[PDB]
Amino acid sequence: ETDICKLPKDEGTCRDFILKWYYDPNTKSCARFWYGGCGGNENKFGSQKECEKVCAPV
Repeated sequence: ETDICKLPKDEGTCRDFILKWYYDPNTKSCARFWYGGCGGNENKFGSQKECEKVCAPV
């Protein structure tokens, strides 16, 4: 599906931490990660449900 969903998990930098979700193409599912608030990429969603809608196969 879109190549944003295949970007690596990127915890980024800064210390304004928010728990986000990213799509893991190796499990074909979304997982949690901590984002520091700076320096991330777009494989980054506020909820598992939104990550799954955008990126999951099914």
